[PDB]
Amino acid sequence: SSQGLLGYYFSDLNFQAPMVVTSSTTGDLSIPSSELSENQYFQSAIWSGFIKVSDEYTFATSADNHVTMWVDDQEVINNKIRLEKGRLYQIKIQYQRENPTEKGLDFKLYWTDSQNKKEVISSDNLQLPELKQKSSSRKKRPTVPDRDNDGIPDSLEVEGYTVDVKNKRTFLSPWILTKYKSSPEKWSTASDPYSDFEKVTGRIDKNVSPEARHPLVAAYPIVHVDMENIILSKNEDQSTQNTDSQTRTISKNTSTSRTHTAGFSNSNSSTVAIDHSLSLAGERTWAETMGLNTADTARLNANIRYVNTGTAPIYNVLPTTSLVLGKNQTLATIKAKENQLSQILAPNNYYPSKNLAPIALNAQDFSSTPITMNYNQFLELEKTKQLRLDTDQVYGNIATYNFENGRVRVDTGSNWSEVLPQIQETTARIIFNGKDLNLVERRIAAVNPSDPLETTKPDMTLKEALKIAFGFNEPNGNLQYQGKDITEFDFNFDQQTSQNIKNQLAELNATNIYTVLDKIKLNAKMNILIRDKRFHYDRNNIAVGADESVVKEAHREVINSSTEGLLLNIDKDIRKILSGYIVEIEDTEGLKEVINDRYDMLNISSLRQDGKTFIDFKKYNDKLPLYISNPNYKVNVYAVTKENTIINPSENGDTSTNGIKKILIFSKKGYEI
Ligand SMILES: [Ca+2]
Ligand SMILES: [Ca+2]
Repeated sequence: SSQGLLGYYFSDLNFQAPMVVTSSTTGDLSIPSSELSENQYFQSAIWSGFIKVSDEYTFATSADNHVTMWVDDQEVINNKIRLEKGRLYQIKIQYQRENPTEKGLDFKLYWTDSQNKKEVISSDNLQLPELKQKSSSRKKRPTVPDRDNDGIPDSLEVEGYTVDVKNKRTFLSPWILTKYKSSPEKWSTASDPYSDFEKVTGRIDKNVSPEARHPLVAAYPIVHVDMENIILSKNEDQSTQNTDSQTRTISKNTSTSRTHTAGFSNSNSSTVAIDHSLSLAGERTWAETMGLNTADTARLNANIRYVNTGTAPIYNVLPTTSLVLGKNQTLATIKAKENQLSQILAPNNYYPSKNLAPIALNAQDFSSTPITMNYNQFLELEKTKQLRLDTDQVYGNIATYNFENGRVRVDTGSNWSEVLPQIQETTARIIFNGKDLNLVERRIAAVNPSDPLETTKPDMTLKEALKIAFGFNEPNGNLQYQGKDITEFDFNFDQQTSQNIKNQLAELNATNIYTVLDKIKLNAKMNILIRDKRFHYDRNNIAVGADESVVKEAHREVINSSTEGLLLNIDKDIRKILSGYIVEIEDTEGLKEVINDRYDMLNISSLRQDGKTFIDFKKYNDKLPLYISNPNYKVNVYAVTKENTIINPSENGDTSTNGIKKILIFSKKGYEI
């Protein structure tokens, strides 16, 4: 159904002005007018492909007077020819007719066998041309200019084309739907493993991201590891003979973010934050809790998933990951067995899938290496409550389209490691956080003025890149991402990119980038980082806070209040930058009673299934509503942002909230509750 002969239909008599490129599954090579105005008249056509059958055959068409046909460079129409089973023969057909009186083309290709049965050639017999960068049994190729052999004529790639689905196939036509342009000299304009033609005609792995079906958007995996929770325990040692002692482990939830530190690194990394909120009774040190003496060792287990935030899937190799304490203390290497993956790792997805159990670093597996820390490393983890996961870019084999059989299959001859460098060298990179404040990278084909091949690509503007790579749209004068104007996001660039864009702005006599996005041209190797302006970002470009005015405004909508808590509607992005809340009762003279007065007791908010947030005053008040002794006392509630969050007791041991920088978000007298 994606298989057959490939046809080019031209409005002129001499194969210069292709109006339609499309394939036919059978010898019926017609395009009726209903699938198509002054240029619906076709004066020439070329069809290309292969035939596979053992007999003497006679070829004929419905217009033999206007046709030349070759079977492997032997002219068969301008004859019984012998064809053998199990063999592939090249087919080329040319058709020319001056001043046709009907629109479209009625054209059929027949053959007659030695029992004199004549019929339109069936689908089982016809195959597409080998539109690849190398020949396979099937070579590549009255020549349509097609310098890169992807199947799209030079002129269309340069001038602009559209693809439309008509019944059961794709018509590729000149632009007068999405307007495509691509390099006529790059089989894959994004330097990825899928051709410009494969992409736009759907002859491609169904798991490739929708946006990466544009020839100007790169299709490649981007993988990091998400750690969901951790369990720490004292290692057994040769000196301790008895193993029957009580459970003394520390179990914590963890939050992991993919990071970016703009920059030039194509490295994968994620940073893990270990929850500091109360989980065990007492206020013990981690050593005290687990009974670690100064000569003991501890180990760590965790649950993880791999995340693919890129645009193409992985099939047979997961990348290797280092788990790192502090700057460079590697605690573990995490690997998966090659060629034994339980599933695909698709774009915008996880491995294992979220409907399945995550992976335990030490699986309930005789050979799993313990993830051990010495005593000083353990104390460092307790202090920092951070780990890092550095993942390589080793992604294995690629599922490619095969023109012989019209199937996509993992090709042991094709490997992501042969493609990534060229993608990185020839594209502009944009990292955007508009999807839930998580950093998502895309790469867009962009000219490199210094590399002659890369100058054969279309100009990529900043506006178009944002539209095609991230789905920005323009409904009514103004570029937007899911309702949010582009002006709600900032632009940051690496040093070279910044100078380039500065010089462009100067050349345009433009002082504001947001009003000339359609005029700013991207170049290969640019790095652009675009972040939601509402937020404060750490050195990893993780959102960790927001200005007080933003935070206050975000808590203005109170549904209900009582001595039990607050019920509010709070934007999802704002919730992401808080560690918790502090509740206080303020008496008439201005003295304050802090109710949950501990750095590990701020986790009092929860998101209900109706999407509203409840801030629970009872949780750390011994399960009791607030006692307000005089109705003129105030109940004050403060938000604590991540960047302001205390994760350890103070140097002198104080576990209270004294001196924590907090933002007042609710204040009402007792009689107002
Ligand atoms: Ca081409
Ligand atoms: Ca091309």
